[PDB]
Amino acid sequence: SLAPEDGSHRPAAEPTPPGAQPTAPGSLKAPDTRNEKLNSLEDVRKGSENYALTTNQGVRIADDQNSLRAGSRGPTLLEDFILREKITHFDHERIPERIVHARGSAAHGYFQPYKSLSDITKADFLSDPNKITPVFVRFSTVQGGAGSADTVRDIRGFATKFYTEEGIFDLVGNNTPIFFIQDAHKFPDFVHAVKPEPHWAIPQGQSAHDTFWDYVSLQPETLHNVMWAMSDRGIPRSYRTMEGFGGHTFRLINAEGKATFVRFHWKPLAGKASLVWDEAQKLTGRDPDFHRRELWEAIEAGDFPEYELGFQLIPEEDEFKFDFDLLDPTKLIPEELVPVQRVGKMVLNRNPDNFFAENEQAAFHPGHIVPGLDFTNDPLLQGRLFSYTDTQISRLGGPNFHEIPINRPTCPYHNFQRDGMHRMGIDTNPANYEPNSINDNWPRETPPGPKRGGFESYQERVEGNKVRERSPSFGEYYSHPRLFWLSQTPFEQRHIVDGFSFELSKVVRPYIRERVVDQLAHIDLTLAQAVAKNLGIELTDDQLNITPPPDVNGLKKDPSLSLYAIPDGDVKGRVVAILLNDEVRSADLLAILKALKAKGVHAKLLYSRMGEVTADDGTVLPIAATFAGAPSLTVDAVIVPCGNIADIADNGDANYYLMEAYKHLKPIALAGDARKFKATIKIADQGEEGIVEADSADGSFMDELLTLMAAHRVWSRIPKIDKIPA
Amino acid sequence: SLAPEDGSHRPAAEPTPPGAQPTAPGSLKAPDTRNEKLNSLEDVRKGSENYALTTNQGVRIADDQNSLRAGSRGPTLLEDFILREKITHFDHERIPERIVHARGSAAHGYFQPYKSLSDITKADFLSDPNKITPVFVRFSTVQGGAGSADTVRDIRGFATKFYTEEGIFDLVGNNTPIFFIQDAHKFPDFVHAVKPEPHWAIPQGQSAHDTFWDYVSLQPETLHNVMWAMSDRGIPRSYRTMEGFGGHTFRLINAEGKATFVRFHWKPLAGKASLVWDEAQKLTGRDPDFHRRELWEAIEAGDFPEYELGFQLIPEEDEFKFDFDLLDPTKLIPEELVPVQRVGKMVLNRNPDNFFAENEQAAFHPGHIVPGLDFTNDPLLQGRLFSYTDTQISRLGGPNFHEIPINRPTCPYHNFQRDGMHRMGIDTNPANYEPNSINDNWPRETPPGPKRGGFESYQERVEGNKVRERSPSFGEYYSHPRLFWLSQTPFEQRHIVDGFSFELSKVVRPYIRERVVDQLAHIDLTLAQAVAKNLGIELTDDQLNITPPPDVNGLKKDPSLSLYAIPDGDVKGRVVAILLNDEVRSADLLAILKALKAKGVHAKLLYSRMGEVTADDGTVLPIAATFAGAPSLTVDAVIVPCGNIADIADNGDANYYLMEAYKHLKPIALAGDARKFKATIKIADQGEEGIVEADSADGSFMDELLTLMAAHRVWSRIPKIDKIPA
Ligand code: HDD
Ligand code: HDD
Repeated sequence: SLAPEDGSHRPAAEPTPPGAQPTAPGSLKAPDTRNEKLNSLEDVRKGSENYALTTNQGVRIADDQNSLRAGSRGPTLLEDFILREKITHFDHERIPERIVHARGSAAHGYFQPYKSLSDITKADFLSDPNKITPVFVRFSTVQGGAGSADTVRDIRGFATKFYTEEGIFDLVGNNTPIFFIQDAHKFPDFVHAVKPEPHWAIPQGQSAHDTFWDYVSLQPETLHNVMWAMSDRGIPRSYRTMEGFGGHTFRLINAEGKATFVRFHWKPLAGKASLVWDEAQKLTGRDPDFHRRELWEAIEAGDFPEYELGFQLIPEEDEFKFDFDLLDPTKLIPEELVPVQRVGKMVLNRNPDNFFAENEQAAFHPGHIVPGLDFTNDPLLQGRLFSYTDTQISRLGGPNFHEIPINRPTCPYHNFQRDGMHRMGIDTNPANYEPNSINDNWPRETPPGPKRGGFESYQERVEGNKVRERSPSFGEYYSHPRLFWLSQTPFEQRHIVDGFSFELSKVVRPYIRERVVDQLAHIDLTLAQAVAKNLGIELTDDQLNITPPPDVNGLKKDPSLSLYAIPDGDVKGRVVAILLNDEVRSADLLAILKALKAKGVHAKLLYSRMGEVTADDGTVLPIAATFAGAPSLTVDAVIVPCGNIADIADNGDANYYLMEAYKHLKPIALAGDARKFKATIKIADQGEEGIVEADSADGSFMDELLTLMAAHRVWSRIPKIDKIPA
Repeated sequence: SLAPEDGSHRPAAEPTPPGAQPTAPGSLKAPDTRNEKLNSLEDVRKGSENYALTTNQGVRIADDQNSLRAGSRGPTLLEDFILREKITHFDHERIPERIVHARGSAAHGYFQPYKSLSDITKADFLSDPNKITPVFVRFSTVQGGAGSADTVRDIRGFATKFYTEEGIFDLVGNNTPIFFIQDAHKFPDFVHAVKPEPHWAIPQGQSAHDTFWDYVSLQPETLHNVMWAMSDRGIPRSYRTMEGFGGHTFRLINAEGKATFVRFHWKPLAGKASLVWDEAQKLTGRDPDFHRRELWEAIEAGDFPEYELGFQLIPEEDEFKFDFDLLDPTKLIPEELVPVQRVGKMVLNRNPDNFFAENEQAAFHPGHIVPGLDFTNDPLLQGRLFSYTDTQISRLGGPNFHEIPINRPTCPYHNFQRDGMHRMGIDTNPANYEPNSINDNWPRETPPGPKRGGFESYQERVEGNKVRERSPSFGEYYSHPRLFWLSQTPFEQRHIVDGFSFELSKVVRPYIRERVVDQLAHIDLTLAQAVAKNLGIELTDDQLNITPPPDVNGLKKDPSLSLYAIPDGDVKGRVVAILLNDEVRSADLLAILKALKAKGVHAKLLYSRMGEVTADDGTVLPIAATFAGAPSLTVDAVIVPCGNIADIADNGDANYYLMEAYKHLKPIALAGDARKFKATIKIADQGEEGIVEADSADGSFMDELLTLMAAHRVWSRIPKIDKIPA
């Protein structure tokens, strides 16, 4: 026995806040969180306690410390099959990572509609509010490898596998409502331009390099998604606080065969929230697993990620009613024109047991649809349907990837397909072909119908010549970027400016920066001028004179495009650093933690060393991390309670803690003598909005703090931060 | 016709300093650099200028912007083979990364021995000082994925492929002289313990988590290499400024049949230099590609990485003359007892053309030896021999990985092996077996001999029973960690204490921190008490009385174990930040640059925006990066010239640049009114060692600054940094 006497090696199997317990495989953490998919995985879950260590062939190992050798200082013998099996498995552990979205973090959960959608779709999983569909959701970045950092500036993926009674439906979306390019044929070109450059494989997790900006400068269709990426959309605070979108127009098909154009949305019930660039970038170094950690910890704490599924619905007769093409995936559908109808809720409530087996091996593919859904001619979606099947043949080693446990349907699957590498299913059917008489033609085709019917494509009319040609209706590149720009708040606009400015400064060939600045002048002159000024570029007369693109169907903005214009901040699951001293006023701390608890806000108690400190009244306070070990980057606000403030007053790390949080626009609260830290961040005696201060941490001081936290960041502080050396 | 008219898209094909030009593929950057291996790759190099865009079957493509569809808004057609070939290739770009050492950066070079070593080895590549051997060297971290960050704390790999006239020899070493474990059977245990934990795949690039320290606390044999990893050896400044070691005892075999034991060494001719922890961590965020970029840029500049091959040589009859077992890979051979004999020089002087083709596909394996070398019974080496062949079968797709161009021998290779996936060689031999008469038994066996002879193993005596048993002579864990500790300077000991303290503070289960502290108590009490204090742990009276381990063969220390005890700095290839203002005194700048050029030191000119500023006298100064864009982390020293200081005096970023460099112990030089910045880093009027100051940059402001850079960092500043909030 190697475990400690007191059992402190094993985390409690009950929900606990971030950092109170060691994290654990989801079935050991939350053994009674069940869904039909989790239950069906029980046939392959393997335990460990009380079992003998064995080879893979079931032979018990006596000595797992030593190779077999001739003499105890002799050569290793070829007949050591225990060593070789163990080393062979190790030698072959890795499989190819995903071509794109290789970095991702996943969890199990469930979906339930708010109401029957049978009027617009025959999809069985939307037929009844009491129908619960298990899901497995993987969130991801796009550019970086599986080992890259989470808080990069990038698009994020948001892929949901629905295990429905009528097939797996995979909704494979991103956190912006469009993509960079129009036609799938260009996907390898765009992806090669953004990925590490081929001679030296730099940079990882970054669009901030010559080839990306070269491609963008030569392909103005990219400008819309580039605006999204350069805004704070590209740096979410958490996968829980970002939107999701299918990107493409798909179709719903009802029992009568009527088709309705649909775009899919996921609305985060924790609201929208993003980092600021300096904080995100520094966070890639301080914790490159920050989002992966934050997701896994939210679920272990019972702060389940929740999203509302939304449909923007457009009748078939309305295909041509907008001044952009519905099938152009570089164009969004403003919610002011077509509202998002809220259709159901998805809740992510259990982490995987084994990351490699369930997350790394999961296969999501937008061609995985079910009766009641169909495709459109969107030329980016069309070519996707080829790729997500093809790519699995090397990534997951052959065509039986659907037999990998996480990928298996929970509903029946039977057909005449046979063999392939690592074939699991042993078919007993005398027939492997149809039509057959020898098994009475089973399994049999099923006619399309209102429920449990076979899949039939919507009989869309196709008229034209075989051509490699972009639709003329796709040839407008500037008006959606502008609509997005005009819908941002002024501080969101300034961060977009800073995102282009920072990125372009890392482009080595100056003519690329100039060409990009030209494209910005086609979108908005104020934007183009602001970025030009940060690059030392002067706009020419021609450029000052470029007529702005037209409004989108008469819209001069749509506030649903902003992260922050319409407040939807939720503090549950956020985190505050509390900076301790060696004699904390226990009364400040009691009230603080009580008020945070009431709102579901977590706390990490921080000090200049590990172990514990003792409060004025003798309460022993355990330390979660040092100031340097858990930087302000990792929290949403900072409180400094009263006590022996002299203990920390001269600590560089504790002062810097506050400077960093201040620079990144986080709320700061200072009680009693903690107000002496106002000097480090240059706050006037009379105080400032976003700095909470009081003689003690009374009820009012906490309400003020928690109000600021609901608004996420103190945007009004931005003009004070450039004087601050941090 | 998309290139700019002025040709500025194309990097100058001649040596230029970091940042002056875009980087490029080696064969375009340095077309005149050659060696035998680079010449032999010529048949697979593919050009591009003036060629048509084609399919892989050579069919010219007319439209590479669109898929083939029925009507320009219609569905994509299955008959578009140009689209499917291009997506198919993209879909299968990725191959499995290396189980360990997945993150690495590589270059071509050559090796030449100083003199014939024929008296001690018949290895052809060591036989003649005129004999030049091409090499390809890949440096790496160990734990993180291929997309993880460079400046992590980790062991580093240093692998060299020698393309000799008698076979490929791979010398597959690391940057410390030992390993964590004794027997290869445990390799998957240790590697699993250090790698991201299996439920959630966290943390990347870091040993700072519970499973690593649980294994260490249960396996004291690990403590030697842990000491190294926790010292500044764990965070080198550059692959150019670290040592390399083969780790194991191997044999040399001369023409007479005499065996001599040998341990391999690489000495960096640029000297030994490491980062400090806070700087290394933050740098994984600001530039996760910093070592890869630095290596590529040094070679493009002509600062070729150079290393001296050295041997520690022990006669067979001295096998048992030490306090430790020569075969135990957790033990080092102190240079005090067995000096390193210099053998030859290696220069890395060309970057690859394609990172994937040459770096990612390169296969190094220490079983690749040549006649004149042989193995020993080291039980970690012994097991390695199995792994590096086996692992290539999945990583590189089959047994023909030696035909991938980078892996090919430059010397003849002929045998009776056939077939296998992606077989390139087309064999014309009528025979595929021997003995044969039908091809007169060719290719033929060759007897061993003084040169050009067949491989024969040295006839070592083996005697004992078939056992899975550790040699008792390996059962001593603490003496080498202690010898390591006592050989370090007091500031190096401080950094070791801080590395244990930081990592252990991230271990969630406290009993594990306590168990590790109990292990440090067996090594050295001062070390153990200093880590304990940082962790709030108190040593027991029993722990305080642990007798220290014996010295190693009479040694109370060995200064060759310290990075810094014996100065060996070299400033060539280092970089200085120069913080500009809008009216720079140009006499200061001429003097600065002239002095830096004279020592081969680079400079990057930084401002608050990109573009240019104009000096007092109309000299236009191009700006390389912004203060935020190229942080102090990325440079070795900072110089602030005189001019309009009021321009930058209240710029937060400019002040913080100096505070960050100050904290990280970098030399800082201030001229004239730039002395105003002394207030931000809290320097007294009369000055301090490590801050160079004067009315103007002369003559001997530059000699002082450069003397400080030669010493690398200002260690004496350490007591001052805790105060500073940065
Ligand atoms: C034809 C090329 C192509 C096209 C144009 C796109 N994708 Fe894709 N995508 C792939 C080809 C691909 C892929 C190579 O097939 C991936 C990588 C590995 C895999 O399993 O699928 C993938 C992965 C992938 C993932 C990760 C799924 C996972 O977590 O495993 C997401 C979320 C998206 N894609 C989303 C999108 C969106 C929203 C797109 C446009 C609206 C888009 N992709 C266009
Ligand atoms: C028995 C397993 C085993 C053991 C005990 C070791 N290695 Fe290893 N090593 C492997 C099994 C392995 C490997 C799985 O075979 C790798 C990864 C994939 C590859 O091509 O080789 C590898 C890669 C690898 C690399 C990277 C090569 C490259 O750049 O591609 C280096 C530098 C080392 N190792 C160095 C060492 C050192 C100095 C060791 C002890 C002194 C050591 N390894 C012990």
